[PDB]
Amino acid sequence: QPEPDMITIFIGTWNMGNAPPPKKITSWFLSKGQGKTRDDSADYIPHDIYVIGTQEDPLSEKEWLEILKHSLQEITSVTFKTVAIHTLWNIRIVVLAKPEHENRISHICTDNVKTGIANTLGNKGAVGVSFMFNGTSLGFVNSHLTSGSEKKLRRNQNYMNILRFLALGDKKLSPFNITHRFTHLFWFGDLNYRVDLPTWEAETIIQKIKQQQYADLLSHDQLLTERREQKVFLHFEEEEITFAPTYRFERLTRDKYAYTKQKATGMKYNLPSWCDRVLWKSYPLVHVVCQSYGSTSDIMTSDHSPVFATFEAGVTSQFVSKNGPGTVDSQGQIEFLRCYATLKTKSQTKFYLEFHSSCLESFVKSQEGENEEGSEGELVVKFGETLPKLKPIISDPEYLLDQHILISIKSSDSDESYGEGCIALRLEATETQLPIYTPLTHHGELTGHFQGEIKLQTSQ
Ligand SMILES: N[C@H]1CCN(S(=O)(=O)c2ccccc2)C1
Repeated sequence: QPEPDMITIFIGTWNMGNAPPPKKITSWFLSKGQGKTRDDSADYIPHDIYVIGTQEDPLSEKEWLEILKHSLQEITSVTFKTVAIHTLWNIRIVVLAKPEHENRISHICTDNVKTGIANTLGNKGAVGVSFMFNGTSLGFVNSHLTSGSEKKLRRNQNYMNILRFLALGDKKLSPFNITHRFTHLFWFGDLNYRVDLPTWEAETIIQKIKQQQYADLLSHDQLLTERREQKVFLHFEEEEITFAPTYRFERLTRDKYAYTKQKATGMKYNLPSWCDRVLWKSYPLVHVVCQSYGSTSDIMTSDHSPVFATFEAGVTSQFVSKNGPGTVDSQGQIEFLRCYATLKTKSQTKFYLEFHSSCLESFVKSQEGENEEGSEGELVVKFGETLPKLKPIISDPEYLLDQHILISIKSSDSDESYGEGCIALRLEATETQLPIYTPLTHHGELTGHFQGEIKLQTSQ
C-alpha cells in the first residue's frame, strides 16, 4: 500500500450562536451552498482529514463528536477516527481522519490561548491542534476574536497574542512561533472583521448582497484591508470570497440580515460581514491548492452560516536510508554563500544565526556576523562565506529537495530572536550557487530580510 504524496483537508468554521445544530449538516462537509463549491461527482470521496472549528458551541464534546461522526458516515460510509478534540469555553476544534491514516498520524498537540485582560478575558481566544502526517507537520488554529465593527485593532492584537502564545508543534523549534512550525498551517474561525461602511448604508448593502455584487463590500472588509496594510496575517493566503456575508442572519431562514442595534447587541449595529474565514500559510514551494471556499445555505439554527474550505496539500513520507536516521549521509551538504540579514532594529548587539530543520540531527549555531550601517538607516549583518556547512541526515535528493531550513537571527547579548524565516531546498539545480531569500518576522511582524546564495549537494 503506497504512502500518499497528496492529501485533502476539509476546514470548517461555524459560530453556532449557542443553539443546537439542525438534524442534517451534511451540506457543510460536502462544500455545497454559495461560493467556490465542490463538484457533485466528488460527494462520496472522503477527505483524508476533517478539521471542525466551532464558536459559541453549546454542545458537549461527546454530543458534537457523535453528530460529526454520524454526518461523515452518512456521506462517505467511513467511520472516521478522532485525532484530537480541544475546547476553551465555547470555542472548539475537532480533528477527524480516515482510519487508514491512524498509524501515519503522530505527535498530536493541543493548546489554547485566552485573549484580553479582566473585562475582556472570559470568552474570546483560540484553540489549536498540531500533528505529524508521515514527514509533514500540520497545524490548525480555530480563533474567536473580539466582536464589534469599531474593534479591528483589538482583533489584530488578539491575532498577535494567539500566534505568540499558542504552544503547538515541535518545542525544540524554540525561536519559532506557530507561523513557522508547520509545513501547512490553517487558521480559521469567527475572526469577527466587519464590512466598514456607514450604518446608514445597511439597506444599500443588503441590496448589493441580493444582486450577488460583493466587490464594493469586499473593498471595505476589514480583514482584507488590514492584511493589505500588513497589520495582521502577514504571509497568509485566503481564497477569493464569492459567497454572501455569513453574519448576521435572522435564525431559521437565510432570507433576512438582522443588522439594527438592539439591547441584545449592546446597541451596536451588525452590518452584514464576512466574520467567518479560513486562511493558510504553507512553507515555500510546497503544493497547497484551495478546491472550495464557501458557505452553506440550508443550516439556519445560528445567526452565522457555516463556512467550508478544502485543500489539496503535499505530504512527504517517513524517509529511512541505510544511514539516517541515527547518523548523517556524507554525500549531503548545504552551503550558504554571500549571506546577509537586513534588520529594522535600532539596536547594535552582534547577531548569530540558528538553522533548524528535521533534515538535521539538531539545530546549528553560526558565528557572529559583521554589522554594517545600510544606506537608508538599516542594520546589515554580513555572514559572507563564514556560515557553517549543514550536514543533512539523508542525502537522497527525493528527500532533501522536499526539506526546509528555518532561520532565526538572534542577539549575542540576549539570545533573543530578532527575526525568523524559512528557506526551501526545492532548488532549480544542485551543486550550483542559487539565490535564496526569506522575509524575517518576529511576533508575526516584519523585522527584516535574509538573502544570499545556497549550494546543495545531494547523492545525485
Ligand atoms: N444518540 C443519538 C443522538 C445523535 N445521534 S447521531 O448519530 O449523531 C444522529 C443525529 C441526527 C440524526 C440521526 C443520527 C443519535
